[PDB]
Amino acid sequence: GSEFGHRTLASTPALWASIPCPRSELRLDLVLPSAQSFRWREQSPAHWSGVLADQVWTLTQTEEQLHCTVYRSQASRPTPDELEAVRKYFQLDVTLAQLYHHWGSVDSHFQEVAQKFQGVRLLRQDPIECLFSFICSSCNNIARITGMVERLCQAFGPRLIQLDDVTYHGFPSLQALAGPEVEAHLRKLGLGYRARYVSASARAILEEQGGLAWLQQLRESSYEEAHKALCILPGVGTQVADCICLMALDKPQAVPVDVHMWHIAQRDYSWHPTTSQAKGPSPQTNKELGNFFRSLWGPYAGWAQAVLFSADL
DNA sequence: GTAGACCTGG
DNA sequence: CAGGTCTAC
Ligand SMILES: [Ca+2]
Repeated sequence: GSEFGHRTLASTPALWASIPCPRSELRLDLVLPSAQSFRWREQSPAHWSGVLADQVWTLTQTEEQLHCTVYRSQASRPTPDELEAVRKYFQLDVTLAQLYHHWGSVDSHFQEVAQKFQGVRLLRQDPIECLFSFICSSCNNIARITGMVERLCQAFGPRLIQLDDVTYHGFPSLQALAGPEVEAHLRKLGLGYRARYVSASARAILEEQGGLAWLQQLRESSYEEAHKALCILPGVGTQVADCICLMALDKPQAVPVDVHMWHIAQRDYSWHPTTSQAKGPSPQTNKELGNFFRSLWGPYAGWAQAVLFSADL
C-alpha cells in the first residue's frame, strides 16, 4: 500500500536514513529548484525526488537531519556507501558557515543579504548532464528549461523506475545524443535551435575531442584550461562554460555572468566597466565583471554568486 | 568588436 | 517579449 508512490518520512520510516546536516549548511528548497540541476521535483511537500548516482531518491530535511531514501529489488534503507554519494553530490565537506563568514567579512552587502538566505551551496553535477542541460538554458527561463530537459531524458535516457505516474529516466549518454536524427527529434520536443547544439556537441565530443574522457578529465585541469576547452563545443559560450566549470568541474571560482548578475552588480555595487568602453554586456565587459567578483569574494566566487541569486527572488 | 538571426511559450 | 551563442561587417 504505502509501498507504492513516492515516500515521505512518516509513511515509510524504516526506509529512510539520515545524514547529519543542519539547515544552515543546506536548504533543499533553495538549492534543488534554483537552476543548478533541473531534475528535482518536490513531489510531496518538503520532499524532493530525482535521479542521483544513477538511482532515484527522495530527500527531505528536519532541523539537523538530511533524510534520504533510495528506490533501486527488495525495499530497504540507504546503505552507508549510497548515503556517501548523497554527501558528495551536496559537497557537504565544504562548510557553508565558514564560506558565509569569509564572504560576509569582505563584503558588507553580502553580509546583510546572506543572513536571510543560508544553506545555499553548489551541487557537484555530472559533466554531461550539466553540459547539455545548460546548452538548453540559452534565451530561456527555468520552467521551459525544466520541460525541455525532461522531454529530452524521456526520449533518450534509460528508464529507471516508476513511482506513481512518473517514470524516471537517467540522463542521455553521449552515444544517444550523438545518434542519427536526434536533432529533428529534439525539435519535435520543442528545444528549438538548441536541438542543433545538443546534436552537434554530442558528436564533436565523441568524434573530435576523444569522447567522455576528454570531458571528465577537465576536472583535473585548470579553470582557465577547462573553460578554454569547453568553449570549443557548439552552443557552449563563455557563460554556459562557466556554469559547467562551477557546477560539474570543481571550479568554485567560476562566475557565470548573465544579465541577472549585471543587474546585481549595478544595483548593489554601483559597478561599471573599467576596461571596455562598452557600457553594457559584451564579451569584454562580461569577462571583467567576472573578474570583479573573483577579486571581491575569492576562490569561491561562484558559490557566493549562488547565494546572491537566491536572495534575489 | 558590435548588431540581428536562432526557436517558441507568454 | 526572454538568461546566450554564433557570425557577419
Ligand atoms: Ca563555442
